[PDB]
Parts: sequence; structure tokens; C-alpha cells
Amino acid sequence: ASEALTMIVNLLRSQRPLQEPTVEQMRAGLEAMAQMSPLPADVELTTVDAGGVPGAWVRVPESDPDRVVLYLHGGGYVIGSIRTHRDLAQRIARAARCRVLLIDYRLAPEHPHPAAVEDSTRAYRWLLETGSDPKRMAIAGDAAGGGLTVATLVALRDAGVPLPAAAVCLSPWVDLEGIGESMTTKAAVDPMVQREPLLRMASMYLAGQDPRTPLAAPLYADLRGLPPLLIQVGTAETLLDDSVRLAERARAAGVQVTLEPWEDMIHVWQAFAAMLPEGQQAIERIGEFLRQHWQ
Ligand SMILES: COc1ccc2cc([C@H](C)C(=O)Oc3ccc(N(O)O)cc3)ccc2c1
Repeated sequence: ASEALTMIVNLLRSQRPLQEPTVEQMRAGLEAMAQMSPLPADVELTTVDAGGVPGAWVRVPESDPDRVVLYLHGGGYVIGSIRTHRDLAQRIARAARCRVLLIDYRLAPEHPHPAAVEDSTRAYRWLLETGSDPKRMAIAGDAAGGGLTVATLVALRDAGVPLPAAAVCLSPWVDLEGIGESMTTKAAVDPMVQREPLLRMASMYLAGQDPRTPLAAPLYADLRGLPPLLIQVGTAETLLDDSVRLAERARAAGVQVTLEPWEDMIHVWQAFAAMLPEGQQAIERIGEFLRQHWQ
């Protein structure tokens, strides 16, 4: 992998807190990290009320308004914001030549499961209400947001709502018990994501609910009828087998799944695309995948 990869890994390793951070710290820490990736001048951000869910359109000059990605940010269902993921959003908007709706969905522990799913489905329904065609739509998201993407599809389907053309999951989190093999074996090679912090955020999101609640942990959801699914995952991730198990399950349910394991990549490496080549390569692929399914 690139020298940029080894640099980011060592920097993350070196700056990892020596004790468990609070929700307040993680929130403000991610917000800070996020500000090191500045927003290019041609990016257009427009705040909007997505059917009672706050959000922002992210557009670049290339964008085709008729193509829309509903983007669901990661951060354990506990952290993240429009501002933490706007860079990733604009790269996708750029690569897929689309508009991206980045929503500030409700977060745990203030708003536990299923508040997140309530918001994502509402935002999706709002998109149809305002005239977006599912044939030119997609849902995408990273990690917790990658899990939320699957959950949202399942929920919409079960509600009889027309599903989008395609969907994309980046390092998705779908096992809230962390019993995948790579949680034990790949633990350490991932500078982020350890079991203990993971399960703590699971606890907050669940607020007592069964950790295999299907819409919370979509590894246990019924995936039949889902549209073409691109899953990008790094092979140095503790969440690798979240993607492996998701692909297995989705394909057994007749979903056209594409599992893309990027060698040596770390959790949501695409977030580092500003300086990580593979990050930008992966996003270019996202755009390619989406444009294929929109024609
Ligand atoms: C430099 O610009 C950025 C901007 C945002 C970032 C966001 C993330 C964050 C951790 C992210 O969205 O990924 C997740 C999502 C969910 C979890 N679980 O399961 O708790 C763990 C990581 C990481 C680097 C980032 C870098």
C-alpha cells in the first residue's frame, strides 16, 4: 500500500487515547480530525429540512440534480455530523456526478435505536415526496451508517416503499456483539475500532434491546429484494468479517452483492482520500458502481 497509509496508521496509533473517551470527547475529537480535511472551493452545501430530519445537499458543478445519494454517516450511532462527513459526501457527489443528501440523523444515547432508522426512512420518503425517482437514487453510508443503509432498505421494503437503484456500504457495522473472527485476529492492525469501544456504542444505541434486533444489527435482517449492493472493506479492519458475513447473507438472499476487499486498508479509509491514494481510488469506484446502476 501507499506510504500515505503507513503514515496515517502510525499517526492514529500514536494519538489513540490512553483511556476510554466519553461521548462528548469522541464527538469533539472526530469534529476536530474532520477539520483537517478542508472543503474544496467548488463544493456547494445547502442546508435543508428533510421531512423533519435536518440535512444538507452536497453538490459540485459536475453534479446531475436528477441523481441522488442519501448518505448516512458513521460514528457508532453515537457520533458524527453533517460536518464530519461532508468531505466524503462531496467526493462521492463528484465521483458519481450526483447530489448527496447528508442527514443529521438522531444519535444515541440521547436518541437510541430505532431513532436513526426512523430518520433515514423519513428522509428517503421525503426524497420521493419532493420528486426524486428511485431508479436514479441510492443509499450509502460508512460503518454504523453502512449498517444503517441495510436497515433502511429492509425497513423501506417492509413498508412497501419503492427501493432505490443501488446501495453502498463502506466498512459497515452490522454485528453489534462483535463475534466476527477479524475482531479477534485482525485486532491491532486496525488503529481504530476495537471490540470494547465497539460494544460500548452498541450498548448506547440499543438501550437494553436485543443486540440481534434486525433493524439494529442487519446481519440478522431479512435481506431478500434488496437492490445491487457494493460493499468496500479493508483487509486490516476488525470489522472485515462484518462485510464478509453481510455479503454471504445478502447473496444467499438473492441480492446482487459486490464485495470489494482492499488489501491492507483500514477502517473507512475513504475518509482519508485527501491524502490517501487508495481512499480516492475507492471513491472513484463508488461513483463508477453508482453510475452503472443509474443508466
Ligand atoms: C479526515 O477526515 C475524516 C472525517 C471523518 C471520519 C470519520 C471516521 C468515523 C470513525 C467513521 O465514520 O467510521 C466509523 C463508524 C462507526 C464505527 N463504529 O462502529 O462505532 C466506527 C467507525 C473516521 C475517520 C474520519 C476521517
